[PDB]
Amino acid sequence: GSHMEDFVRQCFNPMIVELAEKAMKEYGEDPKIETNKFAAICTHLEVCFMYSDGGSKHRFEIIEGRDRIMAWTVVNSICNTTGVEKPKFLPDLYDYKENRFIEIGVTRREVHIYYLEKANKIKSEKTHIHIFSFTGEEMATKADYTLDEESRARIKTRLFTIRQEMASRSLWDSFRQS
Ligand SMILES: [Mn+2]
Ligand SMILES: [Mn+2]
Repeated sequence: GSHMEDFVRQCFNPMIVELAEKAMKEYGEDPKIETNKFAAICTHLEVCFMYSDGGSKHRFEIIEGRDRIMAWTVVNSICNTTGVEKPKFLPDLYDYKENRFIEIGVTRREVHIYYLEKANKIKSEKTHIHIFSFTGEEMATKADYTLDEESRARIKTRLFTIRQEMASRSLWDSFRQS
């Protein structure tokens, strides 16, 4: 009977929450028990969807959201079609304009330690990394932020509004520490 859950349900649009429930249950975690992961997964989802919305109509292939096996199917097809090494871990998008997988991150710490953590998690150099924070800062690999400043700004505004909403419901600190 958690209220982080009711907040996540009133804050994100129903297809985000449906996909997040799908993705957490697929990895054996309960949205109703670990509600703060739930919130994080909706946030990651929505940020990715805004990010794909940011380019031109054919620029991005979306990997997040899909079922793990079809996600790997599309990754495989992108590899065997483009000539890019199959990433060790499932990415988030593929940039046809820039010929590279994109890994998106949303951190409640700051830019840095998350960027280094993911970069050494991947450590295969090929796939692009792009992190945002709940405080408006951002970073992509090689200072190549991929999108134009206004789309990324829209993302940051959304992230800070979510932070504000959680804080006003006093859920922000608990979300921050985990
Ligand atoms: Mn992912
Ligand atoms: Mn990601």
